[PDB]
Amino acid sequence: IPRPEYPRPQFERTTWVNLNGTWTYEFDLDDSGKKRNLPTAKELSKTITVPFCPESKLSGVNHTDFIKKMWYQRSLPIPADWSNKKILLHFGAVDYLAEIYIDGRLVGFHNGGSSPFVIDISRIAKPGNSHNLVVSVSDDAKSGRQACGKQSPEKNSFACFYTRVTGIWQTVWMEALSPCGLKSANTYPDIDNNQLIITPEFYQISNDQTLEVTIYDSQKKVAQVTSKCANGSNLILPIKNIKLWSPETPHLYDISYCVKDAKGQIIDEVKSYVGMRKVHIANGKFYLNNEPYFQRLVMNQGYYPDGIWTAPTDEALKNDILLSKEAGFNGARLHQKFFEERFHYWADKLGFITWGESPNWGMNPDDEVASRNLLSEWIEILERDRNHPSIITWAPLTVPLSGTFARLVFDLQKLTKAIDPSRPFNDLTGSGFHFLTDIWSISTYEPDATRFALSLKPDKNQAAYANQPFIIGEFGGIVWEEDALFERIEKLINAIQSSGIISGFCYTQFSDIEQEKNGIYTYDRQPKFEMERIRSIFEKIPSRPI
Ligand SMILES: [Mg+2]
Ligand SMILES: [Mg+2]
Ligand SMILES: [Mg+2]
Ligand SMILES: [Mg+2]
Ligand SMILES: [Mg+2]
Ligand SMILES: [Mg+2]
Ligand SMILES: [Mg+2]
Ligand SMILES: [Mg+2]
Ligand SMILES: [Mg+2]
Ligand SMILES: [Mg+2]
Ligand SMILES: [Mg+2]
Ligand SMILES: [Mg+2]
Ligand SMILES: [Mg+2]
Ligand SMILES: [Mg+2]
Ligand SMILES: [Mg+2]
Ligand SMILES: [Mg+2]
Ligand SMILES: [Mg+2]
Ligand SMILES: [Mg+2]
Ligand SMILES: [Mg+2]
Ligand SMILES: [Mg+2]
Ligand SMILES: [Mg+2]
Ligand SMILES: [Mg+2]
Ligand code: NA
Ligand code: NA
Ligand code: NA
Ligand code: NA
Ligand code: NA
Ligand code: NA
Ligand code: NA
Ligand code: NA
Ligand code: NA
Repeated sequence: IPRPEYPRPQFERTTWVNLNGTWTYEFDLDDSGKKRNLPTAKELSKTITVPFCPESKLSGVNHTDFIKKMWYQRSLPIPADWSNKKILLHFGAVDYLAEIYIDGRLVGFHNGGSSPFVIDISRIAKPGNSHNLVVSVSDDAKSGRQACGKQSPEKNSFACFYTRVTGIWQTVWMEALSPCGLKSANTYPDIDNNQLIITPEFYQISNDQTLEVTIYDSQKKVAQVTSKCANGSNLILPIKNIKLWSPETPHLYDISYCVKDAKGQIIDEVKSYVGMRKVHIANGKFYLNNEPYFQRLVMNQGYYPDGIWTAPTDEALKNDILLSKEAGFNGARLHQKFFEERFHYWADKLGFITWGESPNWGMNPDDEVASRNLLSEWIEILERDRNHPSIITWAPLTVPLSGTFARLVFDLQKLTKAIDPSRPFNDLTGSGFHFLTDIWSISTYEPDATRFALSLKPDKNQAAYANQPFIIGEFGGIVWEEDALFERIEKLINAIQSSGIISGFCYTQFSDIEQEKNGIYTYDRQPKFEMERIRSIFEKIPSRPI
């Protein structure tokens, strides 16, 4: 079974099934599948390896041309000892519109090709029996309604656009739990008050139901509290001598969640973790844990030669972060894609700061329906990723290459502040223009290093300018297939270093991708250059100044 690992490792139960592996599929050229009763089909015409999209080699299908409509199918065995449980069916992502059938009946649907969804099958699922699961998939970027990221709008890859991703591109899985279990737990690290706040949510709360929370440093229990179950009520976990999370020291505390019925019997157990860290802007600087922090970022566009949007293995996700740090970067912009959850896990574990962004390219910037679609995907991703210490900035919009766009800029700023005030917000990347931002990013690919140094200033005449930390969001981009190359990159880093007013940078980019040969690494993650040299250049500006 491919990608067998637990797909939600910051909220982990043991009672799950991985549904990756061999499914059946069909392309539906004339959109006739419903006429041909595909929802009651027990086997479709061909086979595919989920969770790899059909454009991928790892799917075994390798069909890169446009796929407008397709169908997936497999048998869904429900384990016998899931008796009388709540049973959830989870899809990480399906591009773009998914309609879910069980035993031929429509049980759910999801609009948004990059965001997770869940179907409560508690009422339909018959433990110790097998159902027929059929998934209908639509994908039509030409509509202008879809957030596509870097997926090519042309048949072939060209310029900065790459291979498409249709259908199921993340792990499909099921879990069973108490009807009265823990739906979620938001973690709020508060380093100024030496404590962790937890806000729980339960599916249902019975007679005298309690939740017990224990915090661990390794095996050492450092905090514990019990409470009577109430949605949205605060549990306070005091932590003396907090071990702070940073890229340089990625310390995590373990959490156990224990839900008990009126008899003190355990009905639900969940495992989690947290990184005790604080991020805020003040006085023109960016602060990690109440001290300045210099961001040494590389642009990561999250493409893999054999899996396209899908990492071939857990190891390939982890390895992108290790290769990023070996090049001297302390973090990445996660660009034009919602990354897989386990990527944020390895960023949490290995020590790596990230910007969470969106695949906003490929939407018609005059279509309010495109705006409507991105707002809901964005909410789903904030819900999915809000507990990750590695994410230290949200940046949901890159300018594309008519106030609908300006309206969406302000709506995402207000929505994101309301959902998550813990992280700085960057309203707009890829230009020098801002509407309302915590972060003053600019983009400069000026090849001449004298002209480059002079481009290194914010436009303070813009109404939005309010002494925000100044970040070079995009620079470099040097195309390659040596000493000459190293000089060029070193000249840019020294100009940034000499500036005295810059809070961080992001180098374009981590790896080559198809025709774009502007990575530090090849597309198959091989060094292009003497790594000792690369690292000594990109590491020159320290994480912690002076
Ligand atoms: Mg997995
Ligand atoms: Mg589970
Ligand atoms: Mg894939
Ligand atoms: Mg999926
Ligand atoms: Mg989806
Ligand atoms: Mg069915
Ligand atoms: Mg579109
Ligand atoms: Mg969308
Ligand atoms: Mg596509
Ligand atoms: Mg697939
Ligand atoms: Mg690969
Ligand atoms: Mg995995
Ligand atoms: Mg995406
Ligand atoms: Mg991350
Ligand atoms: Mg959209
Ligand atoms: Mg930032
Ligand atoms: Mg943005
Ligand atoms: Mg709009
Ligand atoms: Mg950008
Ligand atoms: Mg901009
Ligand atoms: Mg960049
Ligand atoms: Mg190299
Ligand atoms: Na996964
Ligand atoms: Na889900
Ligand atoms: Na979907
Ligand atoms: Na993309
Ligand atoms: Na982006
Ligand atoms: Na994001
Ligand atoms: Na974006
Ligand atoms: Na962005
Ligand atoms: Na915005």
